Amino acid sequence: KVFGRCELAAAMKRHGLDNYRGYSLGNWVCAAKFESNFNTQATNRNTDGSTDYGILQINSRWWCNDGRTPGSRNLCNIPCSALLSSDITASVNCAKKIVSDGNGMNAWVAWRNRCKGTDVQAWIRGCRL
Ligand SMILES: [Cl-]
Ligand SMILES: [Cl-]
Ligand SMILES: [Cl-]
Ligand SMILES: [Cl-]
Ligand SMILES: [Cl-]
Ligand SMILES: [Cl-]
Ligand SMILES: [Cl-]
Ligand SMILES: [Cl-]
Ligand code: NA
Repeated sequence: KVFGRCELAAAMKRHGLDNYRGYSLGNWVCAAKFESNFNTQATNRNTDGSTDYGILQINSRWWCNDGRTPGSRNLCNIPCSALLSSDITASVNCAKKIVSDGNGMNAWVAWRNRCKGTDVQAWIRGCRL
């Protein structure tokens, strides 16, 4: 599923991501934009052989199991495929665990490079939330 900007904002808010670990909703929408362009089915292979999955491009090296990332962990205890669903629940619950692990949203490289320090509020501007 390819989300609209305000549509994703609303789904994110409903699943408790808004100001989770102090990160306003705009941060999460901006990260989703540049990680997946709002596409729940986005996948991308990393050089090390791991793969990033879903609207927030969660990586198989640590967070989910895809059966082909030798020596990886599955800290969110989910198949990586579950992160590709039109329902964002699994991606949200995993993101909550990721953003809590010490480095905040810097875990998402696109967020650090393209969202951090910017007017993230622009991403939820105009949305009926
Ligand atoms: Cl947009
Ligand atoms: Cl915001
Ligand atoms: Cl394969
Ligand atoms: Cl594996
Ligand atoms: Cl594990
Ligand atoms: Cl699995
Ligand atoms: Cl949803
Ligand atoms: Cl933080
Ligand atoms: Na894994």
